[PDB]
Amino acid sequence: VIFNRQPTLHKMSMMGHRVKVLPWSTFRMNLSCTSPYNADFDGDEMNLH
DNA sequence: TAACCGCCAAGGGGATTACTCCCTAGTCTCCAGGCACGTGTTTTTTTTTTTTTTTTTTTTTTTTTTTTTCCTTTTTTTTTTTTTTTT
Repeated sequence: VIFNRQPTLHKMSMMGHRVKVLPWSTFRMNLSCTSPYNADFDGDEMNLH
């Protein structure tokens, strides 16, 4: 799947990922994604395609 | 108080006559500046293209996501039906 955070300022702000199914209603990913996505986990809404 | 007149005295130079001489009047003859005709090269006028600043027009303003609220006409003129009064 395609994983994208807005605003996309550069090439590295949307990746491809492999789906792992987890019960809870949030998106779960590795911490090292926080630097290319410029994410802060403080209410960041983010898209999957 | 000396102008003016009368009287007298003295002298100076313009008029007159004659001789001379020399400069111009007149007449050829050659030739050259004075003048009639043509025109010019600067001067002004007009176009021509650019320049330079001012003014006007137009277009622009990071992305994604989630909730309400209000409104989505309105007065103003014309028409048409209804009701009341009169003979």
